[PDB]
Amino acid sequence: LSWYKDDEEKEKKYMLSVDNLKLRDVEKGFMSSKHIFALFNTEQRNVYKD
Repeated sequence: LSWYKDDEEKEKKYMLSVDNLKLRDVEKGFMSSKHIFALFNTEQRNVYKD
């Protein structure tokens, strides 16, 4: 999984994996509208750069 600042596909600072990951939601009190869910991993330390 990658994240770019534009559509030209030239950011490529870091490419985040997909397999061996977990999923949680944000803490209570936060406004999901704009639904934000957090990625982390309990098996590995691959978050990445939490």
